Formats: sequence, C-alpha cells, structure tokens
Amino acid sequence: MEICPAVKRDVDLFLTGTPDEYVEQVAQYKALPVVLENARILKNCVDAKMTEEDKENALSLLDKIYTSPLCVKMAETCPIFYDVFFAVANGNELLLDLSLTKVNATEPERTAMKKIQDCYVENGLISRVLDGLVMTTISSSKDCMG
Amino acid sequence: MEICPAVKRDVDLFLTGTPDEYVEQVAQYKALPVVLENARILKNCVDAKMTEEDKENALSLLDKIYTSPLCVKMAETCPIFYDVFFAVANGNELLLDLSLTKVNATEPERTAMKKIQDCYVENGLISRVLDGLVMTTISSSKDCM
Ligand SMILES: [Ca+2]
Ligand SMILES: [Ca+2]
Ligand SMILES: [Ca+2]
Ligand SMILES: [Ca+2]
Repeated sequence: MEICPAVKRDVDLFLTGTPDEYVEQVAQYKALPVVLENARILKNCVDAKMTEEDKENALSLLDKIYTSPLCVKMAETCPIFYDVFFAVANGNELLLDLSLTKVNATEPERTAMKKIQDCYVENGLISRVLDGLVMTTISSSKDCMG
Repeated sequence: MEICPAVKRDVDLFLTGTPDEYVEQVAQYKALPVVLENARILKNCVDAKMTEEDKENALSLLDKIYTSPLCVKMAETCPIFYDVFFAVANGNELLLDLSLTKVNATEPERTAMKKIQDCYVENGLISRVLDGLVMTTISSSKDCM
C-alpha cells in the first residue's frame, strides 16, 4: 500500500528543508533531547555531503520507491521503503544495494543514497537512538493509521 | 494510547516462545534473511542470559509500561514503550534507565531489561540490527489500525 503522507513529508523535509525545519518536525513526534541532537548532526551532515544534484537524485529514487509495485501492491504500507530506509539508517550496504536494484536505481541515485548512509555511519549514529524511534513513531501515528 | 496487541504479542513471544516460534512469527512481518538471522541470534541470547526469574521480572516491567499513563493517556500509541524498546535496541543505557524510572521499575526489573539490552550489544549485534524495521512493520500494520 502507498506510504503514509507524513512519512513522505518527513523524508522530503530531511532532504530539502532547513535544519530548523527538519529538527522541529522531528520534535513534533519525539522531543527527547538526544533524538533532536542526533537529528541535527545527521541533517547537517546530509546538507554538507550532498549537492543539489545529489538531493535531486535522492528524490527521484524515492519517487521510484513510492510508485513501485513492491511498495504499492503489497498488503501492508510501502514495505520496500522501510527496507531501504532501515538499511540506510543502520549502515547495511548489502541490503541497501539489493533493495535499490529492486526499484531500478540509476548509478547517480545509488551514489546519492549511499551518501545518506555514510552520514549515519561516519557520525557513529548506527548504534544511536534516532530513526528507529522517530520512523516507528511517525509510521504508527494516528495521522498514518487510518 | 494502549499498545497495539500484535506488538505486545511479539514481545511476549520474544521472551517466552521457543526460538523457532519467535522467528517464524517475525518472518510473517519481514522475511529478509538478515532479519531472521538477527532475530534468532537475539532470541538465543536472551534465552541463555535470562533466568526464568529474569523473564518474569521483564514481563512485570512490560506490564508497568503497558499500564502507565505515559503509555495509555497519551495521544499516540504507547510512547514510553517505544522509548524503552529503542533504548534497548541501541544499547543506550542512560536513556533506558531514565525511561525505567518513569515506570517505577524495581532493581530486579532493571536488571532483566539490561540483560535484553546486553544481548543487542553482545558480539557487535547493535552494529548489525536494522532496529525499527520489524517494529515499524508490526506497528504500522493493518492489524494495528
Ligand atoms: Ca549541499
Ligand atoms: Ca553526478
Ligand atoms: Ca541502530
Ligand atoms: Ca534461560
């Protein structure tokens, strides 16, 4: 089934919002100081590491995910998104690659997504409380559960 | 709001089921080989590390979570549960302790929950787990609407 719009919004802001716009949006779901602190580290990293072209390619890849049969035609909410998102957040390069292949990622798209994964990995955020909590919280919100 | 029953059931099975029963249930939500491999390692670790007494103390603590105003009276689904769960899954002992105090954990209850957290930390499993994937999948499922 299609992704919850609140989830798509969170990823869009993550990529295209200002740091404040993103972190404040996170704070609406989970206002733990550590979560907000980690969210800002991550967001500052993606802004610095990704060019405009990189962001454009991330967005086109995400559009491929949201429109994939492996997202839409499945019984539950957009399963391939969650596979990709959690591979990114926890630095699983193997599963990320496999999952990007399932949605016909271009090389520039793959490069863009790997930069986001690098921001989790290089800042030591794999074993930190962040997007497992935030993404679970958005996805299970009353907004999404309709 | 009260936790989704399917989430409560998953956690109960994690603690009290056989490894095969727990992994087969995880597979119904997310059948990725890495997820099932990790689920089994984690399950075998908790079964070996936790005494019957530890498991009882964990079940008692979860009950405190499920009945807490910080779970039930909130606008969204059992927020304190998710805080605890993700502090466990990521080996954040500070955040785990802060959350446990909120639900009036006893010392043996803290001890039991730390054993679960230790099983995530053990042998670098925290570096592997796709924490959030299974839990997001159960929590956002049609059954949880
Ligand atoms: Ca940039
Ligand atoms: Ca390029
Ligand atoms: Ca993690
Ligand atoms: Ca035992």
